[PDB]
Amino acid sequence: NAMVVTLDGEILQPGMPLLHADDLAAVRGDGVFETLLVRDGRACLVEAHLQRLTQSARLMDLPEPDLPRWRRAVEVATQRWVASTADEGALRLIYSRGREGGSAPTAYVMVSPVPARVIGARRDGVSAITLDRGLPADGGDAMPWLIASAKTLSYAVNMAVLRHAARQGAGDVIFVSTDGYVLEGPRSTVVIATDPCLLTPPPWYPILRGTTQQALFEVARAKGYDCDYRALRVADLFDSQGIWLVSSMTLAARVHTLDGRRLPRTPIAEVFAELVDAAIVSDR
Amino acid sequence: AMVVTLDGEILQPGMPLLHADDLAAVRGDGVFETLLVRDGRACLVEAHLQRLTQSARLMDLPEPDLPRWRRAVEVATQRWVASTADEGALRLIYSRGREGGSAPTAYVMVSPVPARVIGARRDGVSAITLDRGLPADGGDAMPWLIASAKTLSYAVNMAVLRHAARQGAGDVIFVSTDGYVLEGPRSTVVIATDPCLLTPPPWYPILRGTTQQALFEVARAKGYDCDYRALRVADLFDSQGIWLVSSMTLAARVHTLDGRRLPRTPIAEVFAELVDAAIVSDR
Ligand SMILES: Cc1ncc(COP(=O)(O)O)c(CN)c1O
Ligand SMILES: Cc1ncc(COP(=O)(O)O)c(CN)c1O
Ligand SMILES: O=C(O)CCC(=O)C(=O)O
Ligand SMILES: O=C(O)CCC(=O)C(=O)O
Repeated sequence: NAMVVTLDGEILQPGMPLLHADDLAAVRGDGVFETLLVRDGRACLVEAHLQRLTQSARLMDLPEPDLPRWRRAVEVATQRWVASTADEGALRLIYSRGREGGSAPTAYVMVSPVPARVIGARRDGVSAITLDRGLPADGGDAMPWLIASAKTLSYAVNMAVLRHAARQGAGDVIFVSTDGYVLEGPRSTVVIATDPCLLTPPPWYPILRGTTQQALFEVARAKGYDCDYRALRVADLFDSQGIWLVSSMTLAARVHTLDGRRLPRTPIAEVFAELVDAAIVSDR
Repeated sequence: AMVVTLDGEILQPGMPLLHADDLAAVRGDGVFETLLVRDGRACLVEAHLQRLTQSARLMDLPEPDLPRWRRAVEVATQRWVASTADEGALRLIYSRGREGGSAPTAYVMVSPVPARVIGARRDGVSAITLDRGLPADGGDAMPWLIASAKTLSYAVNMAVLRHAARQGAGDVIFVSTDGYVLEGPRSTVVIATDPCLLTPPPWYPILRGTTQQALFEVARAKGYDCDYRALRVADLFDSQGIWLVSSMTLAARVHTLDGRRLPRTPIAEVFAELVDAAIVSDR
């Protein structure tokens, strides 16, 4: 089922507990993490995930992550998963503040099966609803204490928002600020397609920076696509050629229905998935 | 630290309890409660198990088995009471369980009361107001944000406290973007206006304070009028006193707010006594 690789590089026995009852990841969600996709024998975009992991650790007053130590744990876990199966894997880096009163932070690497919801979201897409996030667009930089750009282990609200939309037949959520500007998804980055130009909310918004979105901008710009960071509104969502919820594991899930209103399908939608396919391998 | 799971086992300390895929650790996905052990028993057990039931309901968690929770609490309490007469910090950890699994994670943990608690009770704290990022109407207009649930996802709460620590402040008072007083990152805000006690209303995106409510009950019987009002920052500086009330710290008087020192009022002498009798009013 689940596989664990500590920073020393040894693979822990399945079915055995790793974390103590007083680890700050469990009692207070006090830590940062990253999620990587294993595809065709290798984890995708390792450096971009370790770069953001280094930034999330700085925003959380966590010890600076040892990148050579993290690269070995991911490489050991990667080769163990690829040897075990040819299916894609969900590789996650867990970096917590450690036990209460202790000094050493908790850090390990975990590979798990990719959920079945991913193959449906890639192939079929998702129905999404816009939901008030409660944050204004100024929240990321003007209010740094909210650390909205840090990918922390405190994801209880993100999961509850998804369950709220599930009870209403929605497969995902697009967060909208009190100002009326598009922010992000609870687990993905919002990218739209306008005439052909791809847009995404600007990074000074209280949102996470998408590793997949930036790599998508690199491959798309090198192929002739114009990309930019703009203040998107809900109206701009409905007039686009396509909306996608982009992330590291789900890759690209087009929003075919937004707030119950179906959105038309464009020829750019078949190339968009290929654009995200080349993005996660642009490191190779 | 001592751990007593709802299964009934007392774990040998220094041994791991949770697997690497527990949703408490990978997603902060769970609810918890913090209780104070004083004079041989945890304080306001029933009121904390009631809020645990409400936080679990907002989180689509299985309804907690209160008789099993009471056993883990009683077993963990007497193990601490047997070891020392000092106060203890008892916490109920209730998570969704392992990723992909079905059984939820549930255990009770007792630890020493931190040294910051003795100072906050005795001396008080210097606090700063900080924007919470939520509007005051956000609790009712956005129920999906489950701001009334006491979850294990306290990364923002702890980061906010560290930010104020770098500025010489001992705690924080959250203010909404609309400018209304909400709560602390780890406490409930109670102020003193003319002998009247006020606190922000619970339909705000805040937690309902078990200690604050038990305080309102004892205070009303002693002649004080208590009520829930929409407080602004001006009400903080014009008040007779500000306290950050909670289950473990009890009452932490704010002696300095945003750098401005606040005078001491005769109500400051009585307030600590009111919270002491509040947390044992169940007995
Ligand atoms: C809040 C949030 N925003 C955006 C993203 C997308 O980031 P990435 O492309 O690196 O997966 C994620 C990752 N699930 C996320 O949790
Ligand atoms: C966010 C928050 N609000 C309020 C409180 C106070 O609640 P209670 O008096 O029931 O402990 C706490 C306790 N730390 C808290 O963490
Ligand atoms: O599993 C979840 O709900 C979120 C994980 C994620 O980021 C994803 O869907 O790829
Ligand atoms: O989050 C908690 O409840 C623990 C902190 C607390 O209650 C306190 O400091 O009094």
